[PDB]
Amino acid sequence: HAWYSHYVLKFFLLVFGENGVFFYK
Repeated sequence: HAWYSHYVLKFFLLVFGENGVFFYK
């Protein structure tokens, strides 16, 4: 059972995604 496990994954994907999208030439 996990209802708040997607928030930590969705928020991380947004912050981790910008780290790669803002550093790939």
